[PDB]
Amino acid sequence: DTYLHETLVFDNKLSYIDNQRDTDGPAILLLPGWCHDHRVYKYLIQELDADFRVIVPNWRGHGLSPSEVPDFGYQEQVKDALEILDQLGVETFLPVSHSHGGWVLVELLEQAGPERAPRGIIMDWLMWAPKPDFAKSLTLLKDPERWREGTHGLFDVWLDGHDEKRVRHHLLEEMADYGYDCWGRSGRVIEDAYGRNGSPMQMMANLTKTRPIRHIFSQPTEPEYEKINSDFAEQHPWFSYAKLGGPTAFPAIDVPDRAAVHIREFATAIRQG
Ligand SMILES: Cc1[nH]c2ccccc2c(=O)c1O
Ligand SMILES: [K+]
Repeated sequence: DTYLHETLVFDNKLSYIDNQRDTDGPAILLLPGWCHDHRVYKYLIQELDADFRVIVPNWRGHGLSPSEVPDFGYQEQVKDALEILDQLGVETFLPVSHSHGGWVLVELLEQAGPERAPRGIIMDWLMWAPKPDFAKSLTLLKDPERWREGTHGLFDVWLDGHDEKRVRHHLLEEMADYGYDCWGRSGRVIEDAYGRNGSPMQMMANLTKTRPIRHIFSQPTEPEYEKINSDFAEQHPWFSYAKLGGPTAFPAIDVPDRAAVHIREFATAIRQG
């Protein structure tokens, strides 16, 4: 895109999107998951471009030119993101994550605190601890002999039987340059995050300062999954959710207008106190 930059962040050259829009805060900080980059957000960036400053960091070894890097996890993703924000002179921001980018978002909320990061939106992020199929996928990602098979199994799940042209392009073309260095790492980091924090829901509830967080998701589509979101929301005044009804696990791509209205809602709320 026109908006793509690169800067040195501690030891690493990281790319990032910044539309440099001069306007009222908060900045919208779109956070990628593992082994993809800002390209996942291109449609969402267009929905928001005009009214908001939009920043998208890419993680170590991530970007248009993936590279091998030393092992790191979500704690480092958080430090990386804040340093980029510091370099840009961004104070207040609304973080928005995709899938396991949520580990970065929640830890970012903790580290940045409620004045800098008063709310967050998490998109399509498995709220319960891994079921057998996903646990199996993580096991495959970690295997140097079966990692690609692992990614293919996830692509099947994420597409959910749909010939969704834009999401297919993202998975098959826009993730194609990522190798075992990333996918193995993602398997280890995500597996460790669940192991260490229990679940995304446990981690959020354990925040020192709880804050408005909304989970917007299209998948999984089963009633049992909606129920754990409804139950969590019943218990925690600060949590909400919305089932977006898109075909794939990538609503930022396949229902960008819907993702956008939820983001605008939270940004509008922040602007009113
Ligand atoms: C972009 C992205 N990357 C991942 C890497 C490993 C395991 C799960 C994920 C995931 O769910 C997701 O959406
Ligand atoms: K609630």
